[PDB]
Amino acid sequence: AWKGEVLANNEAGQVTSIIYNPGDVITIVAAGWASYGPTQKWGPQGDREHPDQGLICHDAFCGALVMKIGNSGTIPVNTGLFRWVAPNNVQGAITLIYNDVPGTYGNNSGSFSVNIGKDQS
Amino acid sequence: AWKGEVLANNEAGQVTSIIYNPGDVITIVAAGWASYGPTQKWGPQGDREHPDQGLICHDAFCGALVMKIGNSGTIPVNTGLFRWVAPNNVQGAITLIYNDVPGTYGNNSGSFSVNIGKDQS
Amino acid sequence: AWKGEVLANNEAGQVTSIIYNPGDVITIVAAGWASYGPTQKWGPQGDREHPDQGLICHDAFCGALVMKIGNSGTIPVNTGLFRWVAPNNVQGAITLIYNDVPGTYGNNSGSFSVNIGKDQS
Amino acid sequence: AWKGEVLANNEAGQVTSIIYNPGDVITIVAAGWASYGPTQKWGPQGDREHPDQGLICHDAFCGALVMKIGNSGTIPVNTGLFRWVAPNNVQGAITLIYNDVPGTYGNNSGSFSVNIGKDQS
Ligand SMILES: [Ca+2]
Ligand SMILES: [Ca+2]
Ligand SMILES: [Ca+2]
Ligand SMILES: [Ca+2]
Repeated sequence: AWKGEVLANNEAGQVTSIIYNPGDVITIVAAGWASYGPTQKWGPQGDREHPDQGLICHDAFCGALVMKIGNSGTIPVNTGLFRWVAPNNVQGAITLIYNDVPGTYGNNSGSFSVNIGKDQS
Repeated sequence: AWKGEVLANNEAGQVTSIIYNPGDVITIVAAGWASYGPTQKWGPQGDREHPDQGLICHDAFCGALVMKIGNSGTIPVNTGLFRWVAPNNVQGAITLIYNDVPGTYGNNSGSFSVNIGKDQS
Repeated sequence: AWKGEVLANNEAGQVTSIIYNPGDVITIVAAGWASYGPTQKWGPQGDREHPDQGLICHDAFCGALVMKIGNSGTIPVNTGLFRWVAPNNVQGAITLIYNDVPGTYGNNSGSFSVNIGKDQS
Repeated sequence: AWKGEVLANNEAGQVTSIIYNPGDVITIVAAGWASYGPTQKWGPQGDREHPDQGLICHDAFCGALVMKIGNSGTIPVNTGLFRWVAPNNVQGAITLIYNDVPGTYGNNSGSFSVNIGKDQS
């Protein structure tokens, strides 16, 4: 299992120790408070009122937690995933990333604390 | 395992099928959007800017998800719990509840979708 | 989880730290060598050639590992149980017992090493 | 998870659907009766009285269940493995095999029924 922090201003994302392999079932729980610029902060589902202006993940709100598995496209994580299996052909290291517009991470603040484990399968 | 919705306006809380027994390890993931009255909605961590005016759980924000186990006091759940063990002497059915002030649930809206499972132990 | 030895000559059985609760899923693996009297020894499935002359469990061979859950009747364990759920209304402490005829345990020898854990549910 | 039979006369072994990956925790439970030639049958720990005359696994008795993971050497399974982690650098498909001397499998009989699952990690 892995536990760590994902900083909102880390555009490259936070690599974890988790390698997702075919057939794996995983659980993720994410908590905490972060911002994509404003003084306000949002949880790992992000800001439901803010328009998408070029987010790295168009399937989650700005300020949400997302991930990549190997070199997949971004996949929403939000508050977490319960006993989840990846789409076919998706495998490799899990990288966690705050959802913002590329080039605009410098004014971000806060972080999410995230646990990831593999479940029985 | 249990999956279901917890309505923000349900003051009695949502009983689940999960009975927490001594030694159990559990995982909860909660998602969604709810309000304790305002037109805005918040995720399962609630509204970090709103003062506590007599919440059923003083250890979580207004609008957060909390629980009771048997007839315990309220315990914060927020976005979820990862491979969690209860305090000594806490056991019984898990009831999930939206954190608001007693008597003020009528103007609440939305709900959280919640998964709960028992982990290996 | 519990790990321990079950002595072949222990007529009362070996109490474990595992309380089986409704809905629990458990796994048991048992290993080792024991005898109900002869110089030979047998593994946890017992002696497939020996007649049942009044065994505590008529659904397993003499010399097999069996169990009780609370005050249930005996249930075969043999080499183990994989992600197993008990019958309806069966619950309580797990006691492991070598299968022999009551009153005839004094000439028994050896033991089984046994792991028991609860699985995800 | 995988469930299947491992025939005692199958010299090449039984390939399973389980690919053991770095960091995986697995559980195996094996049951049943088989023989390496004699009319008698033994359980998955094999025959503790028979000399090793060139077995594929010198760390288990003749007639025991063993495995390979990818192209590893043989590893004893016996009655099973509880929440087990492989040695460093061992990975790949799990193949289950009856322990006998190469070239002598033709007079073998019976089989073991085996479950393998991945555990939480
Ligand atoms: Ca920004
Ligand atoms: Ca309200
Ligand atoms: Ca005896
Ligand atoms: Ca043979």
